[PDB]
Amino acid sequence: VALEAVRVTELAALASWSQMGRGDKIAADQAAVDAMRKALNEVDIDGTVVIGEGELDEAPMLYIGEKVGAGGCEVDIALDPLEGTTITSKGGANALTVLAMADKGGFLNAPDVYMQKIAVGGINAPKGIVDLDDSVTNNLKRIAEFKGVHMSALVVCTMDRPRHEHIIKEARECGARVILINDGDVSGVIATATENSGIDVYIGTGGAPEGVLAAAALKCLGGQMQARLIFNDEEEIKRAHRLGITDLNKKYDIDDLASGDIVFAATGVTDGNMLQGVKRVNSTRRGSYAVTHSVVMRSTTKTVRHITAEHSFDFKEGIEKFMS
Amino acid sequence: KVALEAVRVTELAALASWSQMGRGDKIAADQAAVDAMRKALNEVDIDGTVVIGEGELDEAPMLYIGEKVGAGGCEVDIALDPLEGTTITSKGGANALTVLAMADKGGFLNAPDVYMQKIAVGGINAPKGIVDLDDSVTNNLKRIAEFKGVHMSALVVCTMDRPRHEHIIKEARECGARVILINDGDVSGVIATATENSGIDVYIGTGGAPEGVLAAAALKCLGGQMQARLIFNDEEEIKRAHRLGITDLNKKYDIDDLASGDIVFAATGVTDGNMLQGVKRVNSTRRGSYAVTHSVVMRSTTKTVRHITAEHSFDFKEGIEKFMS
Amino acid sequence: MNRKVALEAVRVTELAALASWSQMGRGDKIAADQAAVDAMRKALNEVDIDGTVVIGEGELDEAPMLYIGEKVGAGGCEVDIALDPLEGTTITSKGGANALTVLAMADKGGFLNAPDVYMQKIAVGGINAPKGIVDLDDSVTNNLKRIAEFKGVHMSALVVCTMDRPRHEHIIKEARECGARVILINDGDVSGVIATATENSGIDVYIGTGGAPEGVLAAAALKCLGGQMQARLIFNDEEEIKRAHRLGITDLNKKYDIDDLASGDIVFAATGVTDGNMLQGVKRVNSTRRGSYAVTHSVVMRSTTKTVRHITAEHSFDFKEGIEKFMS
Amino acid sequence: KVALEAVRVTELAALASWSQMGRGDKIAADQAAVDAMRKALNEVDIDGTVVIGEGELDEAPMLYIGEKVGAGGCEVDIALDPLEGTTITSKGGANALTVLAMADKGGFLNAPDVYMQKIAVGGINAPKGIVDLDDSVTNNLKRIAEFKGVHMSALVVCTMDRPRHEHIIKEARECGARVILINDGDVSGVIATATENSGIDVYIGTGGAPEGVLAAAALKCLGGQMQARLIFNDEEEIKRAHRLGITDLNKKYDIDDLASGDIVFAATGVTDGNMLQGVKRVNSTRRGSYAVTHSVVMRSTTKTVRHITAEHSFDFKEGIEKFMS
Ligand SMILES: O=P(O)(O)OC[C@H]1O[C@](O)(CO)[C@@H](O)[C@@H]1O
Ligand SMILES: [Mn+2]
Ligand SMILES: [Mn+2]
Ligand SMILES: [Mn+2]
Ligand SMILES: [Mn+2]
Ligand SMILES: [Mn+2]
Ligand SMILES: [Mn+2]
Repeated sequence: VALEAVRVTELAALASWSQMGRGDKIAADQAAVDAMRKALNEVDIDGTVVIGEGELDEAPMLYIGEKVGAGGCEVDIALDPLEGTTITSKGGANALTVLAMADKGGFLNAPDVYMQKIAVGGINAPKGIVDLDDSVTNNLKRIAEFKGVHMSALVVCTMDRPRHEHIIKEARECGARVILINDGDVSGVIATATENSGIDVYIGTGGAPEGVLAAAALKCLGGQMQARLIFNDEEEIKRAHRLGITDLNKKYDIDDLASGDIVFAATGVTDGNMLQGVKRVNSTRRGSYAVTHSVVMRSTTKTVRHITAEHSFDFKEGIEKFMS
Repeated sequence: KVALEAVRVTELAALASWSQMGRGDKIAADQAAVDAMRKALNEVDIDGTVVIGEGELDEAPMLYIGEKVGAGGCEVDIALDPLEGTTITSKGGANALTVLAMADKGGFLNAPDVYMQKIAVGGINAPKGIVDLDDSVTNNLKRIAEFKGVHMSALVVCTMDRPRHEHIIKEARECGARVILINDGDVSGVIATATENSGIDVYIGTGGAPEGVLAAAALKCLGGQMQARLIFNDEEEIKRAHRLGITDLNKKYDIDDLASGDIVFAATGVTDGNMLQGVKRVNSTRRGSYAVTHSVVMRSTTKTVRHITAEHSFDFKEGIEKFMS
Repeated sequence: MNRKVALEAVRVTELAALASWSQMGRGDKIAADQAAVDAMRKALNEVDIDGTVVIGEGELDEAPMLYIGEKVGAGGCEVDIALDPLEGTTITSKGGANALTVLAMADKGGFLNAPDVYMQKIAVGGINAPKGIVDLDDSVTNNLKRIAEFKGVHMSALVVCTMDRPRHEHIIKEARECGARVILINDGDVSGVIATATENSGIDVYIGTGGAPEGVLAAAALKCLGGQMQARLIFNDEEEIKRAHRLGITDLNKKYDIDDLASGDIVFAATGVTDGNMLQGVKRVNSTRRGSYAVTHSVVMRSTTKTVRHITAEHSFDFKEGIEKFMS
Repeated sequence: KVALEAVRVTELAALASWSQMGRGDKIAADQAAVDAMRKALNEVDIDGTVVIGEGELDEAPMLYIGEKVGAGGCEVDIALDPLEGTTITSKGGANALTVLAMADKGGFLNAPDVYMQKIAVGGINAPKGIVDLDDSVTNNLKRIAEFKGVHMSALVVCTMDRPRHEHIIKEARECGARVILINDGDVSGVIATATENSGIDVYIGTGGAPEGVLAAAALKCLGGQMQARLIFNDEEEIKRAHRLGITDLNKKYDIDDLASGDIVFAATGVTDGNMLQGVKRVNSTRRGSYAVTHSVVMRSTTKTVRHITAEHSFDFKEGIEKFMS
């Protein structure tokens, strides 16, 4: 039941794209959530949303604990109908629609709080190539020697945020190159394991669900990632305690975020550093269509599929027919 | 419900066929693909009857006409070829494919395994009637060139390199058209007419009827026109055809008459062709060694077409024959 | 002019792009521009042209330059050469999108001689777009429905691109109120404008105000790809109108057609430094068949022959040394 | 240095050949390629001497051995094939190329047009002596399989489908290697060993000597090893080797012996093949209709490889024969 996930993320990405460049992040997310639930309920799984649009009193669709699917195997479901709602409204880089499946319990069940992350790709990388509590340069050195390149050849990716100034500055003292994304650290983490992405390491603090989703994909591509939750509120801490978290400062390896039999699928909404975005295409051959660029992958078989889909459409009509 | 899941079958049949590439052994090629395909197809959630396959249950033990396949689901008719181009693959020539098509019951033309005249052109907007087998090559190419908005000498016509086609090749060439020949693979050659950047505008030729119905099914999804006529040389062949309900022995079949209803079509390239790229061995830093497959899966109802590049893990320090069933 | 003058120009943009890339993500916009200028000036002096620079980089402290009037090659035809060693020094310094290295050539006089002022830009691609489809004096909504009708699509399918700058809030609001989609780039309106005529850029229209040398450079490409563009220089102060008058410009508010920006026999070459909406950026590749290399992606195109070439280059390098051994 | 402008010479040669693709007229294919490549070669700022071409003067009027070509520049030796695969192009088959290589004087084995034994493998790191014409096929492959880090059953060996290779095929298959056959074009077939994702690891075969030198000029830029040996069957064949200086008739040439020094290599694809995509007609509305060519150009000294996809405006309402002289 892996391949079907890609039509879910495909339809959600087409819905997001009808709202790209509209300046309305509410309407982009709403379009995506609508398309994702409609499509997800025609998938033969008994899915339980463990990461999604929020918890029930905030999100009427795709909330934590909602059961989804038409019936089938029992699966834990980690969604983000639109990763990059603000990116999409702006037309910026790195927006995605994401869907990951695991056996029940396979995903870290953590609140939607911030998370420190470090990640690197490679098939043959020892767990321990990256350590959150080590220095950037000692992390970069271990990585530069595993890859066989001078440290200054490494390209490090992080988000353009003040909280990242010390990472940016420390990696830059010993020669490494550090490129900045405005948003999209699901894409930024997975790029470390994506051919020709041009990114070797991702370092930074972003949302916790977004980190689990990326860890799911890195679990299928090969690579390492360590993560720590960060709490600001005291209801965040009570939220965590309720979920069974006793150690607020626990480090998580990539296996602690996503273990066992993982299916991951994603579709580009905009051009980013991992997937290409949805495009309008004309042709005399088949008329006009929207192209989507997707990836579905599986941790057991290590198989990765790259899917380019042609979806017929007549753009003489309003674009908002790509909403469901 | 089960469309994308069809690619995994043609992928496994193609890796199986590929391990037999250039081995000189057309039988081992065909057997590896049939085994991979039947193993993979029984593990798809359909209730499938094979209507086009490896043979009748007499001649072929596996994937025979009438065989039930699938793990359980909705009733579908199955049109398959585990390995289109067994000889191609044994030699590593162009255009070998593994093919799998599925329709509603009765969607596929039920014809005996006789020869079949084919003429195919691609284009979503091509009018039915743009090609006719009773009309001449020149007048067919004439209308096609007009429809495509090109001088007729820009048209590229594909046919097989066969003595039986010798007059096709000269007639098309008198009036300026370019005519290229493939050594085998008229499933790929017909489908190439509606494949982007194939470089092939028209297919004209005679070959197997199963191969004709499979190519018609892909063209019904990609948009295009095709006309076919069954060819009878024998009296058993004509008895054969009466019992399948055929009465007009030189009927001309349209695309709609070859494949109709809710068609899904899947193919994976075995060797490089004019429609799909073949299986290749790849090394990388990031994931080590894998085989890459290139596949296409498409659906007539939605007109959605998917191009799938798959990375299947493997260590080639072992033999290559560890991609079989 | 001749046939030597085309495909060799990509060698220039490729060496500048490699030098810029060794400075990608270092946070030093000065060092990046310096590497690009030095590499480009060294490679450009291996190109059989008696070139005169008519368009330089940006500022004299922002890096050195190939200055307006400098003479390069010195062994060939009387060529005006417009060039940007690193378009996107800030972009490159932080690894953002749309950074390019650009070289354009013309017959003497073929480029618009303007000062380095801002310029209003309106661009669309399509080789059948009739001059007149975009007019700066028309409203945004009225250019967009003129473009939607010529593209045979509903207005809400168009993608308008512009820079995330306050001076563009009005173009953004006015284009979104009648249904159009407006995407934003942080920088890079050479890439942004040329995008309108790059297959699968996803960009239908560019509308925005930016540097005038950038506009001419974009125009030289659009002239080669088929497209329309109209431009108007913009002047804030008198000490900067004087610059215009010194250069022969009398009508401060002239609208410039794409012919006026770039005319006659045009050659355009560009190489991507970072990934953008026109060109992929430089990447490190590992392989066993040829070891390690850096891959560049470039385009070179001619206005007289309409010929466009997309060039993927493999340059070997040992990534066991510093990355700083790509500078020149 | 004019090195990259080589590309447009092979591009024009290729557009002219393509206009004869699938016409069953190989002379007309060859002629169109010969004027197209001679006319545009004369715009290149070189002073070139054809050391390898489409004939001697008393056999070939144009691009004959020794002819002075160019418009003035650095003295250079010129190794041409205006169309590699004249019969291929005539029938639309795989692997037709146009080829142009430059070198400092004396850089190319000034070889007479005779048959040439060949064995070639790709890879920047292969030691000279990885392949040797006198070793057995099973011993060469074991060595290559070792160097490429795979089981010999994973290797893909290429060779022409010619009886003279009955025994190459059989011996290589007998210890498990995979052998794929091409109908023609052993320039593309040899270079393919070093082309990324070609699918071919080793070429072993006997074909024309000039085609061997052109290939080795490309392997010299991509990284590889190649042995060649001239073969003679006529006393007239041996006289041509004697006229051209050659004393040792059974010499084994190394790659450096076929091509040495500052080498530029340019090729454009005519038809799809195992090294380059062929010319295609394209219709967009953004730029109208065009022909797309696919070329590669490399230099021995810098090791830089450039892949070049070119768009050539053309009106296909007009006959296709404007892409000529
Ligand atoms: O000040 P910014 O935003 O870095 O823009 C610099 C650009 O302006 C110019 O100086 C003139 O447009 C350009 O050459 C340069 O690329
Ligand atoms: Mn989201
Ligand atoms: Mn979030
Ligand atoms: Mn078969
Ligand atoms: Mn058959
Ligand atoms: Mn600049
Ligand atoms: Mn020849």
